[PDB]
Amino acid sequence: GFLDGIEKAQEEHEKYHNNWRAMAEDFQIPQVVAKEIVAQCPKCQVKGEAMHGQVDASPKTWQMDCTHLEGKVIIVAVHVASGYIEAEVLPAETGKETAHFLLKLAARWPVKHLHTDNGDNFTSSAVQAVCWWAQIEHTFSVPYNPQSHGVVESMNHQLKTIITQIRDQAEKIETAVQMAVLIHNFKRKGGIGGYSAGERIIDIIASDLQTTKLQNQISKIQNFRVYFREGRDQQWKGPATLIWKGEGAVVIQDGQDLKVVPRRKCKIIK
Amino acid sequence: IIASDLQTTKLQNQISKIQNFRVYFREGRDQQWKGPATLIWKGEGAVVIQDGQDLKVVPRRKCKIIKDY
Amino acid sequence: GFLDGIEKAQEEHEKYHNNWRAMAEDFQIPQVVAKEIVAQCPKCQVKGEAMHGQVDASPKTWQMDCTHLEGKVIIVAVHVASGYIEAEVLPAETGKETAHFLLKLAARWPVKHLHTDNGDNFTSSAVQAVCWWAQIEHTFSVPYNPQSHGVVESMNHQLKTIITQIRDQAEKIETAVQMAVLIHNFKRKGGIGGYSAGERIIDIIASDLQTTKLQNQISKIQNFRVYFREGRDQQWKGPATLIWKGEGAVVIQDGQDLKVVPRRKCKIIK
Amino acid sequence: IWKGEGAVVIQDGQDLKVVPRRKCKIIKDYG
Amino acid sequence: FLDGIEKAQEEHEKYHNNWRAMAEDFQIPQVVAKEIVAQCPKCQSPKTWQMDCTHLEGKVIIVAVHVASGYIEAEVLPAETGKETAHFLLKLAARWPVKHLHTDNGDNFTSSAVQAVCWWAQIEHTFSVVESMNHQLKTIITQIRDQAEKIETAVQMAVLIHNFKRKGGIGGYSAGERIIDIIASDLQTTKLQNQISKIQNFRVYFREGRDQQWKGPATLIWKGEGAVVIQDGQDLKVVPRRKCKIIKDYGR
Amino acid sequence: GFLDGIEKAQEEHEKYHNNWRAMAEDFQIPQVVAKEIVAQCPKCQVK
DNA sequence: AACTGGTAGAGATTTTTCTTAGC
DNA sequence: GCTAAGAAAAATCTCTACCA
DNA sequence: AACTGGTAGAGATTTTTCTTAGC
DNA sequence: GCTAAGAAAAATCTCTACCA
Ligand SMILES: O=C(NCc1c(F)cc(F)cc1F)c1cn2c(c(O)c1=O)C(=O)N1[C@H]3CC[C@H](C3)O[C@@H]1C2
Ligand SMILES: O=C(NCc1c(F)cc(F)cc1F)c1cn2c(c(O)c1=O)C(=O)N1[C@H]3CC[C@H](C3)O[C@@H]1C2
Ligand SMILES: [Cl-]
Ligand SMILES: [Cl-]
Ligand SMILES: [Mg+2]
Ligand SMILES: [Mg+2]
Ligand SMILES: [Mg+2]
Ligand SMILES: [Mg+2]
Ligand SMILES: [Zn+2]
Ligand SMILES: [Zn+2]
Ligand SMILES: [Zn+2]
Ligand SMILES: [Zn+2]
Repeated sequence: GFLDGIEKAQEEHEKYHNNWRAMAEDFQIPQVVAKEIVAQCPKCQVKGEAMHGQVDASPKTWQMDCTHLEGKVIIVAVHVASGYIEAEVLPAETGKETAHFLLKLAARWPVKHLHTDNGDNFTSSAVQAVCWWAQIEHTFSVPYNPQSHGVVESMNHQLKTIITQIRDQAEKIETAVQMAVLIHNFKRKGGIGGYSAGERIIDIIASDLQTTKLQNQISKIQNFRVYFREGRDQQWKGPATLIWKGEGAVVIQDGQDLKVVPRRKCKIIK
Repeated sequence: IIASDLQTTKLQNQISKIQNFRVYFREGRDQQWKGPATLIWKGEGAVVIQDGQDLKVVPRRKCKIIKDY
Repeated sequence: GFLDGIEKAQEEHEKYHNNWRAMAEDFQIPQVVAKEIVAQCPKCQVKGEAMHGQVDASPKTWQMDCTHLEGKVIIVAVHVASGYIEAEVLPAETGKETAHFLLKLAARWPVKHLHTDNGDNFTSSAVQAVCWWAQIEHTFSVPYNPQSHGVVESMNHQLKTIITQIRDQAEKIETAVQMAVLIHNFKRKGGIGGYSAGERIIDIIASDLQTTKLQNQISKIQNFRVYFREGRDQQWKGPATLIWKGEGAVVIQDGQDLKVVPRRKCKIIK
Repeated sequence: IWKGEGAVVIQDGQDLKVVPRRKCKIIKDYG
Repeated sequence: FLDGIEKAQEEHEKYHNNWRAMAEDFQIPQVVAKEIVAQCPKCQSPKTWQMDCTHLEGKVIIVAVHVASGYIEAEVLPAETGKETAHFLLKLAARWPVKHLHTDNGDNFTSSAVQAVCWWAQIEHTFSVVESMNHQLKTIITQIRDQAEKIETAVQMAVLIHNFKRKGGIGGYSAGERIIDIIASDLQTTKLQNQISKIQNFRVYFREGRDQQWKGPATLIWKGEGAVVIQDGQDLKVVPRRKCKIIKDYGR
Repeated sequence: GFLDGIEKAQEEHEKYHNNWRAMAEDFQIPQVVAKEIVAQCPKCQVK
């Protein structure tokens, strides 16, 4: 048998910390036992699970960060769904200047969600009062994880490369910062629609407003309710709103949730 | 009387085998690996763990979740 | 036409530094002209070509580097084709101790090619005299490019993880270094043949010697020369040595070069 | 098939090909 | 196939050949030839090292020698305590597979530090070749002494000349080629033994020609693509695969 | 882990001589080790 | 004119092996 | 006795951090 | 119990467009 | 007049460094 091999393998891992293939080959135990012996050791288990996530890309989400260049402090804000950049040079990295930059940005463009890191200027009472008055949801990243806001750190890189390209056409650094913002927003194309960033933010916000008005006018004159049968149990749920009846399935709304149900499990009543 | 205890032990066995997981995470400025903690919520990208009566949010790229057989 | 658009596009790139899609869309020139306008600018051209190379993996090649741990200086050497590790703790990072480590290594295992970085201990007259006496070819990497010796830096990582696993079983750091070398060489399996590193270096060197002796005995009694026709011009080359005649092609040796020629372009003479 | 000084001839899936010496590993592979 | 097995058994009954030669001659697989050797009543170390210390020019030289090949590893010690001997033994066991250590009844070899190292690395220590190796190393050291400044350089240069530059023995091999061939042959033996045990955990019910009934449980030796070799009644025989049933066996 | 389950199932089969599906469901060990426990007993047989 | 990224582990997906019920 | 469904155990494939 | 990597450019490979010779 | 070979120009796909 191999039960004595299981005991000798546990003593061997306690001294030498083998991996599972070494024990499964030298003691001739099955591989599930060797994997369990390794999985019950706390001196091992030093490795993550090797995947990446995906940030939020809603049409009113902004991300914000600070960078340094030639002894100055730049503050960068990016519109995530389009790539649109605003930037400024601060005299100090306090919370007063960050609150004023956020107030001017919220006065110019519609902001509803803001994502930042845990720096001392972004976790401040002045930024808290500005977000309260202008009705913004402020969310913070997991600490010491800059991948949670990857768009604004990538735009830090793009801004610094443009600034080194056009540095000899200006005298100060604030002039070169604003020239780099103009070159990024309007003079570089390529991406989703072949647009620049200014054309893309115009298209995204205009499309948002147009599609809300269109489907308000559609949904205010609707009828033809649908009773449908779904779930693990074959029950029947009540009044659902038919949205679009298609070649193969229908789309219903139930309790402010969108669902796609085929034609065999639904009945339409006028 | 006995049959009710059979049903209670079966239901408690399924409840205990649903969500008994351990988590080894990596956190802080100097990112070291720390001891076992209890999994609470698992979304795509990050997890919420309870360690020493403290709730922490760790990404799924910096933690290992060990199940049971 | 678009020739005036070409002139306006050159002035526009001189001021703003557009990419090629912006100029090709705003001035309606073909894309080859816009790519040429960007390619003649020296303020641009800041990007590599996005590939990787492949290091040498001959059966007698070694790579060497130094690392630091708890205020000490470790020196690591790796056999590249198998993954076999030797390591030591040096009292100083000079050239005398590096020459003595290389002399002991060359006395134990056959070394013919050594690859290092450009540190001050590896570019030294003592290491030069040891490589001269023991007949080793010493090659150095491109400066500030650690990817040229990736095997020894990866083994620096593996050694430090094992040392933190077994640190509480020893008192000093030299003891823990030698215990980590034993655990890496003999207690971890998985890889090319399911081997450990010690089994793999034994298999590689034994296979090298066996295959030289076998093909010496084969080639000392050979005959059946082959005249073949190849090249852009249909000429005929002289005496070539037939090695293996196969179903579809033959393998010949010409001027100590191996070639594979099909049957239609070769004639065998006994 | 044949091991040279700078090249190695192998048969791979009924295809004879020539690889450089620094891109090969020759094992007997007990297993 | 079966003709090869019959000729292999008759030739082993005459001359008692080894299994590598029988497999290469009679063109049978290695597990069958190893079973033919293992069934014979008359037919039933690569990891042993020796250590010693010596003196030269007021220094202490410690020498370890692989016995079956004559392979030398040497060093210069600053003292003769048990901690330095334990460090030399730990470095040696970390570089080569050491299973059995043979020494004499010195003080530094009979120590708690050496005992702790042998406990951790699982070596069998035995107290009682190295005299001949000390004499040979001292002759090479005196032969090349004018090329080195210190004694440590001359010691390691003599170890290199002993291991790779001197040829002798039967075929004219050095000590490094001999130690590599010995350890590689032992590795081939252990891998084949793992395959043999994993195959021999099965069982075979076979049906002979001109019958409908299954015979007794014969042990499977080799399971090919079209044929099956079994051991039954102290006899090795080849059955086609369409008259066989292989089932798992639990007879521990 | 199920290693304490392996030890407890060995004590339980030494008393009552269980089968392998019973031990694999009661002690939550994999089926191969439960079949090996039944195989090593000289009085029982896996079936 | 002759230089160069790699190693090992965590999960996910595909494949092979083993027991048992049905005809 | 033969065949197929089901599940367990093993093998392969893609992706990540760290190495001054 | 409600969190998360991304951006843009350098080459390689596949596809579409345009001129011209042959039947 | 119709059709196909050949080459130029455009479109798509995979892979890399840097962002405290
Ligand atoms: O950055 C280092 N490693 C990290 C790393 C890697 F390993 C592999 C990668 F693909 C990428 C990486 F980022 C690293 C740096 N240096 C040296 C190293 O050996 C070394 O590994 C070294 O010895 N010198 C000497 C020679 C001149 C002076 C002293 O500076 C250099 C600095
Ligand atoms: O390492 C940084 N970037 C590089 C990088 C990246 F951008 C994206 C990646 F996927 C990987 C990367 F390696 C980086 C570090 N820190 C901050 C940054 O904003 C920042 O970008 C920051 O603000 N703080 C404050 C909050 C607490 C204190 C001050 O330390 C942190 C340090
Ligand atoms: Cl942070
Ligand atoms: Cl360097
Ligand atoms: Mg920041
Ligand atoms: Mg940042
Ligand atoms: Mg270095
Ligand atoms: Mg290095
Ligand atoms: Zn462990
Ligand atoms: Zn330019
Ligand atoms: Zn015999
Ligand atoms: Zn029993």
